[PDB]
Amino acid sequence: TSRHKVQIDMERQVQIAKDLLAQKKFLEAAKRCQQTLDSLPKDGLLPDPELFTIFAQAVYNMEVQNSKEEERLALHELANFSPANEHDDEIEDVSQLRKSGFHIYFENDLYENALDLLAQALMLLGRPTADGQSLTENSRLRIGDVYILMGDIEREAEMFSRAIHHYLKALGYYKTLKPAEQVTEKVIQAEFLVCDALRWVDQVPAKDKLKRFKHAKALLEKHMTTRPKDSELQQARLAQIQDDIDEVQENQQH
Repeated sequence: TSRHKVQIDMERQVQIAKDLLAQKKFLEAAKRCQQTLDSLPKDGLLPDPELFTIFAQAVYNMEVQNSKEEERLALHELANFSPANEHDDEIEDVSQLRKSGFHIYFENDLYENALDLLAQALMLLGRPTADGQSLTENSRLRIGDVYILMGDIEREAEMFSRAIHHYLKALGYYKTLKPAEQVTEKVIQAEFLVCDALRWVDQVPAKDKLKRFKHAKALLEKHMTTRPKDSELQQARLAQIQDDIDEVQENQQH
């Protein structure tokens, strides 16, 4: 069939785009994704979410080199440490997927563009499967990864409240994952990124900042007692969290 031929071509393009991104050839990886996306048939074949995620990374990094309200942080979100529940209102229906005109993502605001491309990655990864079962381990992992990327971009774009909210969403997704060394690394990473963004958000009271910082400090301290592979990175993170506590205790609280 055509469907198989198209499928195989798309998988090769993802690998090429992936390799181009690994080589730091960002315009080239993005163009590769864009042109592949524009030429896919519009009916009966869901594109590979990697086309969107690679495209988003590519365009984000291009901007770096060239330099509803539920998406904002709610204070109560910082006091939540639960895993992500069965439903996620931010995952759009696949009916809202862009089918053509992907050249639009080279225009205007590239940060905005990258985020919209990731919204579609989420849409694709989060699509409920026909078998009626719930999202797989791989999907939930990848969704977490997407939320971290969304957060990183929003942080870079100085949207710190949106950033923190997405880092917290990523953290919730990683917590649904079967425990493992790599899962623990991502959890710890997400906790730190929350704190790093949190230092720049003006509208969270000092008291709430301090409680989250101390939570993250305790977690990282506990992790360090296991003598993990990259102890110097974790030591660096821990040192930064202490700076965050100092900053708030001395300037912001009184």
